[PDB]
Amino acid sequence: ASIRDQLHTIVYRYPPTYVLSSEEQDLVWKFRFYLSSHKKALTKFLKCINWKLEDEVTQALWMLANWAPMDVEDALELLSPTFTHPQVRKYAVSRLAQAPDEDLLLYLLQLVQALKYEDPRHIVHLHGCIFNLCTFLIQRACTNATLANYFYWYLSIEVEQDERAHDMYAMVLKMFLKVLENGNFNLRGIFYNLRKQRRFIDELVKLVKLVAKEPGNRNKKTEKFQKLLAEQDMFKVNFTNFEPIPFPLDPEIYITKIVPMRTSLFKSALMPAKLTFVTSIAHHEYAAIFKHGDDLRQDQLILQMITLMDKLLRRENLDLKLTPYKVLATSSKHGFLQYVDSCTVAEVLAREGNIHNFFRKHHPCDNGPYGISAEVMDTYIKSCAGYCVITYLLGVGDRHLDNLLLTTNGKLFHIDFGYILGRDPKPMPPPMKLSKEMVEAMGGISSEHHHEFRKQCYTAYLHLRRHANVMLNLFSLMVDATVPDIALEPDKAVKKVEENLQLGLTDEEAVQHLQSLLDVSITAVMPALVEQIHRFTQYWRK
Amino acid sequence: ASIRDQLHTIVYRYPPTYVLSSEEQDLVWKFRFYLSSHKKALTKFLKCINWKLEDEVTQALWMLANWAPMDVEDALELLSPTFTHPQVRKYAVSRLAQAPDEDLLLYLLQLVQALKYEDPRHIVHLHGCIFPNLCTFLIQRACTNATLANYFYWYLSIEVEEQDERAHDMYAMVLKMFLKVLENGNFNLRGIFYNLRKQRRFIDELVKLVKLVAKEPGNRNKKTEKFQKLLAEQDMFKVNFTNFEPIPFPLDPEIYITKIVPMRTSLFKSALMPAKLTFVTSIAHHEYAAIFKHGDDLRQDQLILQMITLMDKLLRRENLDLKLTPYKVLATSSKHGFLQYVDSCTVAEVLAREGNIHNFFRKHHPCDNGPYGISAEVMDTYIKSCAGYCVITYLLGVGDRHLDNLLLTTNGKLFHIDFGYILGRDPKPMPPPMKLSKEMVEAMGGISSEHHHEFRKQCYTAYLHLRRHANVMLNLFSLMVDATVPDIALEPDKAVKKVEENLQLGLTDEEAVQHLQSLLDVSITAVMPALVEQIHRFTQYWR
Ligand SMILES: C[n+]1cnc(N)c2nc[nH]c21
Ligand SMILES: C[n+]1cnc(N)c2nc[nH]c21
Repeated sequence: ASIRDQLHTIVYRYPPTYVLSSEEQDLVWKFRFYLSSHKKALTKFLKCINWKLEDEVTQALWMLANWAPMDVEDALELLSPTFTHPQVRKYAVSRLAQAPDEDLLLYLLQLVQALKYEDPRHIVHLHGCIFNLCTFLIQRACTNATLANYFYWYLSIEVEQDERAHDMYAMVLKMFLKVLENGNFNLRGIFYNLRKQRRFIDELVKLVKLVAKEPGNRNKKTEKFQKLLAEQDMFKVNFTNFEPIPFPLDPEIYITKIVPMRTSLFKSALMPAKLTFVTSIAHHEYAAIFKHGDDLRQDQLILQMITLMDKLLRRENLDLKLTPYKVLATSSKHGFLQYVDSCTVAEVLAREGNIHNFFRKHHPCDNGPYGISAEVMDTYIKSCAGYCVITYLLGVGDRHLDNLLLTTNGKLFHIDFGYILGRDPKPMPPPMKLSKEMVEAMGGISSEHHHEFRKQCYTAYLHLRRHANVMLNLFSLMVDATVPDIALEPDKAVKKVEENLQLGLTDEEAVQHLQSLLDVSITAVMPALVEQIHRFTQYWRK
Repeated sequence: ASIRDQLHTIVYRYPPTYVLSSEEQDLVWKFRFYLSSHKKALTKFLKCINWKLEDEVTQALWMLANWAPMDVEDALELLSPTFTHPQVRKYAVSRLAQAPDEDLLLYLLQLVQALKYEDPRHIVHLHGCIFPNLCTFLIQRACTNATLANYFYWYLSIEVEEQDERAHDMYAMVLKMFLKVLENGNFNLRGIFYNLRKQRRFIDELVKLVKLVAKEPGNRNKKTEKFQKLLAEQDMFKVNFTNFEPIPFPLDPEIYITKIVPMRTSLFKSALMPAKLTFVTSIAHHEYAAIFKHGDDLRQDQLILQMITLMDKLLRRENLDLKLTPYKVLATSSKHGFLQYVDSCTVAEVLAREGNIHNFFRKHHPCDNGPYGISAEVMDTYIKSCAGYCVITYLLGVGDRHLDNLLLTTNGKLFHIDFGYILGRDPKPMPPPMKLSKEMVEAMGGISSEHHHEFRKQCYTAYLHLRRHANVMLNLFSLMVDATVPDIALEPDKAVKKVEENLQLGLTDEEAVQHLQSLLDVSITAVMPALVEQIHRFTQYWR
């Protein structure tokens, strides 16, 4: 029938997550033989025939083999725990094989997690062989230098009933380094580079340990810091100059040396340092942060997430001017974070009671809406929208004016991500996090900009909804991940992101929903709208 | 061209009211000769022509004669004051003539208002013919049907009683003519005249009695005991109240009276105290009751009721039945009136007599299973009565709503009453733009109910439907510019713009629902105590 097609159109588009109708699950089977139509169908297909054990399986592998080629995201689902079978893993891996390197890089983080899934036998035999997914990751790590660095750092962290999963990761990392040694010139070139990175990290850790060990005023500890860096050959490789190393946090950039005098130390109780590095070429300086206190895996997942969303949005050709900095954690309790010149909002307010005066110093225009360049305002509005919607989907907690930073450009971003998926020290939300100052920085509900802001939020939300599947699959693979917040309710953890997505709603409904949350959050923050609500309560009483 | 049609379809649906048309009328004209596509087009076509060239008028006139015939609702615009010219007005009347009596009756109230616009010399000449076109039309029809005669008579009578000076004389002449046509006419015309005479005499005695009751010192009970005695006292008055010669009730000509039961008569709580009455019906003793108010001008409440009745009619046509109750008012001459009495209990009474609304439905209609041990239909009718009213009071700007002021019925329905404050006039400083007591929201089961969600959904569909049918509502309001309805009279012009603004015709539907959703959200948050606290916590989070 022609109508059944609309109901099929329904199933291929709607879920990445359906359990629904393990009775209808075979109606698809009946029309699929002809409607091996397009890519998406196949993932849905595999979910049901597999439940029954045996003769259908052999028929299904043929069916799959002949099926229109799968998109990559299906493959991420195929690598998940749900399907145990090897051929489908093989198929999923051939899809990744088709994927370009940059794509692996984003996905890559989960793929390392994906290794936890079978088969150990595939791992044991490769290991036994020198003394399928794992094999593929290694080969492609060896093809690309940047890829190899990230692969290495992720494995080093996993090795640093989960004891058996550790064991496996250890075997996989060690093989990887061994193939590089046995390597032809370029592999070995990468290998030596990895060894060089590590040595350096270990030296910077040792310096930090010794900086922490002296009790002090913050200034005293910066003074001490500058002296240790300046001081030569007490530390295996001098810090004021060393052989050029490609930054571990960013492979593309090489570093010759740090600069001591430039380094300043952060207000946070456990104190990360800003360091200045020099690029191998043209004496560019790179500024990074080196944090000593906590495991950064959580911050980095969020950052990968943001990156993904921005990418899709830009592929949408909405640039919300998201400013997603790279984060890498070396070990649990050391990491590097990109640094972008920025002022924390609270700082701005101490420096200036208003954000607009703050912009006014940097990009003033006379016919400009407010004494700001029109384009700055637009960029500010967009960055807020993007970030409200992203935090929302991600259910980020603990926002405060120290947490959100502003650039002279107007981009707005969030710095610190200790609380994910709604976890929060405080007892209530708001679900949408906006300072009063930021809404006044928009010029309030009356203003035209604020309306543009709201408008952007909805449309961003609508788009992300469309690419539901990628985010859910990536998360599907963070269950066993060791992010503190996932670990508490891991099973539940995937559902929370999907709840925020509200995929159940038709679009108009979805926009309405987000409008709702916007209204609550804005009214709460503004003092004038709170007073108006009180007059309305007042009205029914008498 | 191909798109031009679309700009024009946009012009045709969107407003009936707009002065918007400026260049558009000139481009539209070129197309008028080629396509009188639609009935709607005719109203749009009419707008451009008359002021300028007189010959231009001849061309437009020929155009209209063969033009796709106008819908009755649009015709009303024509009787409206903005269009002076005699030939178009004749056309409006011809369109009304085709209309069936019931639709004709619903509008009847406005026509009397419209009567003001037709030139008096047209009316003076008709008077001239009898004593030693629309006005003729109203009388001709008023005569053909008794119920129409009755309504026409009461509306005119209210108007006749002492700028106003010229309009009073006009109405008086029309009435005198209508009465002379009936006495003169045949049997039915005479029959109508006789029944009208009975109605008139009956009310007057009814009024004498109410006046005696009011003088008497005492609280309500002392006064009701007194009222009970007078009806029962035969022969104090011209009419004997315990029995009479049957009279068509002014509220329903369809039903005669014949009796009143003194014992059944009560009075209400409200400030000037209306009696209930009962009568027998002319047939098999079935009672009727109505109310009867001694203390103000009902005109405003009747317009509002006409408005609610019509809106309900439109929604039923769509097939939304929100179980509205559009009870009947007529005024008599201002300061008496009647109102149909529907059995109901005011919410405040319901809360005191039974702790909460849920308990109240539960006692009358209890089914252990669903949803609240309250039979489902009742819940559904309560949800629907609720949606229909917030939307309708909101469009109409009904204000001064209180618990004393809404009612329930055993059946579930909710409705309003006593529309003294209209069009955003309020005795208080604020809205809320939507009127929901907490008591009512709890009745729904609060924010997450299938039922509360159901109510919001019902409101949205209702809003959109009314949005589509805006043309009729605006035309009727335009017709009561000169209304002598207090709230409208404060600024006559603003009244029409205010109902229109509430309408949100500019917005796209997706936006319109967002706009309505917004108004509902502030209104419910302020009403519920938990939500206010949630907001306080959110304020607390930041600073
Ligand atoms: C400027 N900046 C950028 N990224 C961070 N993670 C950060 N923390 C403090 N300041 C910061
Ligand atoms: C109780 N009651 C019922 N129906 C009415 N129309 C009315 N008006 C005031 N009170 C009322």
